[PDB]
Amino acid sequence: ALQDLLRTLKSPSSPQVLNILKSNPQLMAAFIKQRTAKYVAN
Repeated sequence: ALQDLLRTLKSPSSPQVLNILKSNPQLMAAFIKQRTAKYVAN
């Protein structure tokens, strides 16, 4: 989840990975949930 996010997200925004995460369905749901333990995705 930690590494895969970098390779998958790569540059899904380029703001001056969290970009998709802020959504919560795809990335935040699947990867953050299996790499930080205390993952928070309310």
